[PDB]
Amino acid sequence: KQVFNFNAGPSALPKPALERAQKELLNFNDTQMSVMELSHRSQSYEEVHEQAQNLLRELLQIPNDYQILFLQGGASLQFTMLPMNLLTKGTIGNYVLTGSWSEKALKEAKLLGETHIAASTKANSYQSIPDFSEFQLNENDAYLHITSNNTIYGTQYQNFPEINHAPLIADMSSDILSRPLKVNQFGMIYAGAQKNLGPSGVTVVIVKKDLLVEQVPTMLQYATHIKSDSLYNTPPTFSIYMLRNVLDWIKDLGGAEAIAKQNEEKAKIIYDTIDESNGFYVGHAEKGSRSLMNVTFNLRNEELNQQFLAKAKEQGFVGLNGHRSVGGCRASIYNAVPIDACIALRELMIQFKENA
Amino acid sequence: VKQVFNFNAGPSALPKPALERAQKELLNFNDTQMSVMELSHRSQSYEEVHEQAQNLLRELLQIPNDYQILFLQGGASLQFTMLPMNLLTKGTIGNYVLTGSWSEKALKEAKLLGETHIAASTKANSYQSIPDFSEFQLNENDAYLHITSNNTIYGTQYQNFPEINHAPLIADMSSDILSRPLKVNQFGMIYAGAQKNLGPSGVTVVIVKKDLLNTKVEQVPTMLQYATHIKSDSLYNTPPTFSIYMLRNVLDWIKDLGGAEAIAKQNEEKAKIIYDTIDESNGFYVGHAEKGSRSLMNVTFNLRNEELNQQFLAKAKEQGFVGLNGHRSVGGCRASIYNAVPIDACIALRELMIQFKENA
Ligand SMILES: *Cc1c(COP(=O)(O)O)cnc(C)c1O
Ligand SMILES: *Cc1c(COP(=O)(O)O)cnc(C)c1O
Ligand SMILES: [Cl-]
Ligand SMILES: [Cl-]
Ligand SMILES: [Cl-]
Ligand SMILES: [Cl-]
Ligand SMILES: [Mg+2]
Ligand SMILES: [Mg+2]
Ligand SMILES: [Mg+2]
Ligand SMILES: [Mg+2]
Repeated sequence: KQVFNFNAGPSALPKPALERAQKELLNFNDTQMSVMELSHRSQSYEEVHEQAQNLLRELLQIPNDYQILFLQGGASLQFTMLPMNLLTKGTIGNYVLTGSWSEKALKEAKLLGETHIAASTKANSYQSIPDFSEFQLNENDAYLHITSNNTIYGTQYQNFPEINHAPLIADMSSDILSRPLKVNQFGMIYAGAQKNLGPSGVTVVIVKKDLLVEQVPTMLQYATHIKSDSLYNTPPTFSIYMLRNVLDWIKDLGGAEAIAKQNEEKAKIIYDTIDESNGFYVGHAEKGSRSLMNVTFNLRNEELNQQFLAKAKEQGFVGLNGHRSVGGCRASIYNAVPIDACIALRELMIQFKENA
Repeated sequence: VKQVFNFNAGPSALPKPALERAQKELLNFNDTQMSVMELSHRSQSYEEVHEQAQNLLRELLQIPNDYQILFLQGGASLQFTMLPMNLLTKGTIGNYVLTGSWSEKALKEAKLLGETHIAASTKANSYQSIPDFSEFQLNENDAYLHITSNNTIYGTQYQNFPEINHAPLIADMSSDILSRPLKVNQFGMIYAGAQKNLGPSGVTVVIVKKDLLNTKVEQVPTMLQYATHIKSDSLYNTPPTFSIYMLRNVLDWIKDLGGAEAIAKQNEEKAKIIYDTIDESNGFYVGHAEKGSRSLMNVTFNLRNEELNQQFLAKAKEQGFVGLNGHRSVGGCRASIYNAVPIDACIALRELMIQFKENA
């Protein structure tokens, strides 16, 4: 009954968080009701809601002048909500393209206003993060948007640019809270929970308050949610409960620095395996841009790729097929993927290479 | 432990077997050794759940084949703007029937986007009834006519639905969807946040006439187009998988009890227990709704003054009752008695109400 969950989104969750959820699923906090059966205006729910925010604040050390929002719609809705709120006439939504998710965000902005590409590694099929000295910025930028971890391509920002002419905005869906962050570098950060933080259904938005509106639908104004503490309408209460639970697990293991140590060890196991394979496995990313969250690689040809992924699946590994747009293989090693799973993957990779 | 009676208005009581089923397989769903929360929404295990939730709805409400069932995020509140964004085009009018606060919120969002009209309204008499369909002021350039089937805050409910042929009839059915049989082809679109009568928060059910809305609307953000979700079968981006799973489990329970027709029978009986208590109270309890409009889902009432209101609600809370306080905008009391609220909770409430009255 061996299963190794390398799913890319939704993804593995910490066993203690799921076990805690199971145990109190019918009787939350001695109320004799599921957390799912509580009113979102009840104090019982309100404490959970606030506890999830508090844990994020603590774990990412989010300053007081930032607010933490829990929204629905996924990171995908943020792609349009952001320009809807910030891309005012005579300003420009400026994008750094480091993968296909970058492209999807830029597409939504083009609907609503003037856009620009500050830099892009598309020509080289997104094998790296561009040098910050190469960015083309504009006086009238409304924001600079980046994708911190390029989920499909397996590359990741090592650090972030020092931007002062406009707010820096980041889609951190696939690496939020996988390492310490300097939140003050950003005007806004957003992430679907379903990779590193919890189950699908909630989006975390960390926003500089004073940063962010005539004619925008009520539900699509950040101001609505800031003003109502993300309780303007009914929030995804069970997803926020599970987010709380995952955050308690991260706190319990030592926080963002401790989880970074685990994550770096996980990625080290896979990349070392690839690098020591003498070209049998080939990583897509340039070394300097290698993601710690999604490891992308291929075998020497499509038929070996296929034989590998078939053997993987038979041995209990789940989610290793690369994104359809790029093929190959992708090992997603988000926070809750245990080191034992990556070790198992290594051992499978080594045996397959030997037996080919 | 002591008794708990769950009259919460949204999210609300779930049927125990749906929760017990979720609890038992929470760590290992369908023998995959993963939680349904840990699966890819492209996995066959998830797709099965997603398809079953749709098929159960189709069968239970008898939805026609030219309608599609969408599972969206954002709540009913997001539908308030998505609807006029897709259908309220230039030169057309969003026509609304106002029968409570939720109707006003819908209208307000359309006013942001286009020409609106009010076909009829009971706002003047504080939304104690559903207006007569004969009073509906209709326009030839209406993009749709929008109603609220159950007015959650005021406790009133449509007994039946108007025949509309000049425009699509649209209904917010958040608080009474699948509480009774429905003739879906009366409508162009029905929407409901799931958390009142269908399951957990986090997913919104939208039943849509495919040809009214499977076409691209120029200038509308991809996520805000119905077309997007119709084309991708609600898998355009990552769905709320656990919410949809729980929705499936709740729909299975409704089917297991005999479907919409059987649940309507149960719902009328529960409601009768409370309204008869009110009606035999000689004015000690006063229902907000006029009798012909009384909701079967949300029973709204007041005692003779605010002091007695507060003492009644304090006593209830002390006796284990949860969620009876009226909506903050109107005060008084509100017994929400959605599908999964058990009839012995209603009997318990009656008992409370009668001893409070006798002892006051
Ligand atoms: C998965 C992902 C998204 C899509 O998120 P949804 O919640 O499915 O909208 C957006 N950006 C990145 C970087 C992602 O990895
Ligand atoms: C609760 C309610 C809503 C709001 O739903 P959200 O999911 O909170 O947006 C809308 N309409 C009716 C009739 C409701 O009862
Ligand atoms: Cl990408
Ligand atoms: Cl992806
Ligand atoms: Cl109402
Ligand atoms: Cl309500
Ligand atoms: Mg702890
Ligand atoms: Mg080495
Ligand atoms: Mg059954
Ligand atoms: Mg009982």
